Amino acid sequence: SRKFFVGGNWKMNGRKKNLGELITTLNAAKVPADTEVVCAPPTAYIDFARQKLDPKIAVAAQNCYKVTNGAFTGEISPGMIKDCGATWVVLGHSERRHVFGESDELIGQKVAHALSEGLGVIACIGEKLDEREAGITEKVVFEQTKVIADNVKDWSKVVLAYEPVWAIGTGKTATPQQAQEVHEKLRGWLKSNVSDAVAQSTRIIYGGSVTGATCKELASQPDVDGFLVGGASLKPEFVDIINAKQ
Amino acid sequence: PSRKFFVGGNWKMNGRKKNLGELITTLNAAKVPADTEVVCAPPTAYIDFARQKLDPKIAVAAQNCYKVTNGAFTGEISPGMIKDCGATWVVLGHSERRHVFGESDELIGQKVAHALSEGLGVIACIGEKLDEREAGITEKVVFEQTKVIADNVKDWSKVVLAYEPVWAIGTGKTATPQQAQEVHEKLRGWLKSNVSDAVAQSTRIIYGGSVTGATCKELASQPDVDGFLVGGASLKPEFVDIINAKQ
Repeated sequence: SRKFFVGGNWKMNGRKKNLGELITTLNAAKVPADTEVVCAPPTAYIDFARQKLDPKIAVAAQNCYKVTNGAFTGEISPGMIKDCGATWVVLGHSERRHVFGESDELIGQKVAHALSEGLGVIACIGEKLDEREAGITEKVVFEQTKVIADNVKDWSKVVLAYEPVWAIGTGKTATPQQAQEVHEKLRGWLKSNVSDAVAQSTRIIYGGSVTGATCKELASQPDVDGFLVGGASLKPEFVDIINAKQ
Repeated sequence: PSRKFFVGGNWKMNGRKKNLGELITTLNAAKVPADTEVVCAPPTAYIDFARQKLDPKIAVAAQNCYKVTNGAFTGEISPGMIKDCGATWVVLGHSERRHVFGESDELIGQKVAHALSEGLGVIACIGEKLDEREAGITEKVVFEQTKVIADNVKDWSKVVLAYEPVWAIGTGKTATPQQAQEVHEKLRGWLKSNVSDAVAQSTRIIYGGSVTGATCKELASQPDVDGFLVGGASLKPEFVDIINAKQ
């Protein structure tokens, strides 16, 4: 079976003081046997985070570029991430897609480069509200994953995150059933476009709004393998989410 | 009270902890002239690391930042975060962010206002591309760019302007010292008549074109060139010579 995966995306939040406290809280928490825990601190703090965090928890970067070195001021490479002791990178997040307008082609190139360099990838997909209301969720998510799939050689270091963009700051919450329906179709796509083994072993995590209160019902869905957590990553609520499957 | 000579080294997306520690040991040994301000800009992952190993005589800058203090912008960093790591400068509006990542003038201006309001120094980059120089419209482009920046600066004492001759980077088209001078002079003239005399006489305008240990002396001798924003040469000992360009 698939190891339960819990990622905490800190986004653009925190200073050395309040993050050190957050880290002390996590260091105390007991991590269940079959649970994989990953934190993604702001880029300035990757180094700081890895030095203070217990080796039991992984560190991810929130983004990177697609070559190993070069004239791209303000960017960082997978090699730099590895160099700081991080092992994962989040690629293709909704915020890079829809705020900063990163293209599918570019996300794919980033995926292939980060994997070639030994990093794990959390690859984000999902549809916006205008597209859900038109009835084209399926078309939009599959097209996204084809572009990722076309660039993955070895699926053992890949995690797919579904982000229901249509239900973030819209005043429109997604039900557990609605998450489940999309996770099932994604797994089905992997089954018929890649292979059975890849479909059965690849973890698909839900990156929608999750709280200490909602997490239990979402984690009991058959095709939900864990979480990519936004705002709750910064509170002790995170420790409850880590224990969601018990 | 003439303008302090300003030398910035932009490391861009280069280096690991090993070869940067060595580069840092080299700089730490170098003697910095009395009237010279030295700034290094390490990749974002290494701002912290850089500040801890570098002598307090050298400033650290970030290569970029966003326009609010905290929020849902994954992969971004705020001026508050930069301050927090012991850096005092940020490079905003570099050609690479403008032309590779398509950051707009409106966005660069918003970043400039936020970074200044938070106590940071700003190196603000401007410059025209080749298609635009060949049309004869250098003046129109750089001006219109500087205007967006000026509209967002309250206090010019913490601002440095860098001219990037984009038309002569990977074009096979080197700029002469005289061609640099002619653009620096017009920019200073713009400041004089659109802001003030005091601002024009005291603001440093640095050249962000291709500079080597071999070219730096002739460029530093130009009346309206106040120093450098160095690209590739920042990673070699050639940088120490450039620091001493005015000597």
